[PDB]
Amino acid sequence: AISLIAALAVDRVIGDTHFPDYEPDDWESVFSEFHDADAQNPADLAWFKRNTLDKPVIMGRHTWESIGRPLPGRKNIILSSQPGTDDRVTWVKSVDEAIAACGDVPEIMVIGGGRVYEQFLPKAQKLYLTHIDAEGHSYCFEILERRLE
Ligand SMILES: NC(=O)c1ccc[n+]([C@@H]2O[C@H](COP(=O)([O-])OP(=O)(O)OC[C@H]3O[C@@H](n4cnc5c(N)ncnc54)[C@H](OP(=O)(O)O)[C@@H]3O)[C@@H](O)[C@H]2O)c1
Ligand SMILES: [Cl-]
Repeated sequence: AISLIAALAVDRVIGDTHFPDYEPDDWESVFSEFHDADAQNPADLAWFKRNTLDKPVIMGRHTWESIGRPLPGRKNIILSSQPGTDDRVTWVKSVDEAIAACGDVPEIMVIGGGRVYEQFLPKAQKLYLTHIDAEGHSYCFEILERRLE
């Protein structure tokens, strides 16, 4: 199913480019790991790497341009209305085409940005979240699963 992964600050002001406001009543916390706040804490990246391991990643063009090189050993799927500008990754012109390009896999990872997260959140089954404190440090990694009726 579809999963989102994101890093969220505690007192965030949510506009269009941000991870959406999600309804806590609709999400079950299934894993929570708290840790010491450390500057440039290396575990932040390791968390992303572990959780995206060997899964297709979908991202919007802005996010693609902020990263700039393909995440290795992952099909990298970039959403853009325009023809692609990097032959190392897969380019698609709609959400449906992005899902289609992933094939039959156990899990699809959406890695941002705000416009892309907003379109995929309503179809998502899991969230992988890094919670960030008032001076920009992670303090907790969390996995949530969507609550079904
Ligand atoms: N909290 C987190 O962990 C996290 C993670 C990653 C990124 N981010 C933030 O997200 C920011 C980017 O957010 P963003 O909203 O500006 O951009 P974004 O979602 O990365 O990219 C938006 C671009 O993707 C393409 N796109 C999106 N939906 C589409 C659709 N349905 N059909 C076709 N193309 C589509 C469009 O590209 P064209 O203009 O080419 O048509 C659009 O301009 C970054 O600056 C970063 O700071 C946060
Ligand atoms: Cl939600």
